[PDB]
Amino acid sequence: HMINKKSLLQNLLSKCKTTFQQSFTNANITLKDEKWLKNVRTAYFVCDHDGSVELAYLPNVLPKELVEEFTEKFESIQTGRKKDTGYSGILDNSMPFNYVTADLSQELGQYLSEIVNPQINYYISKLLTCVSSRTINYLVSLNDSYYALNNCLYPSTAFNSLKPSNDGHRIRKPHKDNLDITPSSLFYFGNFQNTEGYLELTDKNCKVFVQPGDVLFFKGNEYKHVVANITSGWRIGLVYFAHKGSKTKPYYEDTQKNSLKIHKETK
DNA sequence: CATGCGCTGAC
DNA sequence: TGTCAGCGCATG
Ligand SMILES: O=C(O)CCC(=O)C(=O)O
Ligand SMILES: [Mn+2]
Repeated sequence: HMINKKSLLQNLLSKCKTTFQQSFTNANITLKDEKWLKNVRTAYFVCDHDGSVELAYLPNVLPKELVEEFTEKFESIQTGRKKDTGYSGILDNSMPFNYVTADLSQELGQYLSEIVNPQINYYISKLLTCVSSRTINYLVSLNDSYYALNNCLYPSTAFNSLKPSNDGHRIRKPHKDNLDITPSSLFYFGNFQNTEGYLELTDKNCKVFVQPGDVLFFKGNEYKHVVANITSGWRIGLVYFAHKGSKTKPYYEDTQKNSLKIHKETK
């Protein structure tokens, strides 16, 4: 009727250590209803009474060369972009169907889908096979086309470019991601200080200090969250997520406006 | 740079 | 016969 924290953490760390081939020191774990650590600089897990992981933070899982390489390219592409966000894969937003994102054909989407996602997906696989099996079991039940389009288990990738003193960015405003049917997987890039650009869970009073190469697995639909400002550097991050629509709404294999016309005549 | 089409939880 | 801001995406 109640899981003991000591044993569960021993198991999660054991599986993580063998899969990621690195030891996570000073790891901690807390039930979702309990008091959460105010500051997380090390491996961290939260869960419900049943023991399913609703949050997992693994520091520095990505290899240095990989993080550095993707950072230089991201910043290069983003310089030639206006908006501070981008999306690859599919989106159902504001439509009763899943559509291919506009960025996919652009330089950013091409980079994410063809180069980045295939490599990151392996680390997403490492991650889910450790902390949450139900998530990966669910993701593979989706349409074959999504996996092909985004070259990932997640149908959708969000690209967030946060420069200093930008308070207008959607990640700077406390929110839940309410269309999420599963916990998202987050990866960080760029360069910023470890006292800044942290992810704060507002209602849990918990600050996760995230750094390039770190991974964060958590439910955005349940736990309200916000990202702190940076005074220097450049904070770039990738969010792999799945909207409810991906399972429910139909898919016309085209962009938003085109998929809409097709939707009408489909009747 | 404001408006139209369109969805949806949070209130 | 509830309102509305907001991981889209244009058009002028
Ligand atoms: O950047 C982060 O750490 C969180 C971003 C996020 O929650 C989002 O993109 O909706
Ligand atoms: Mn979010």
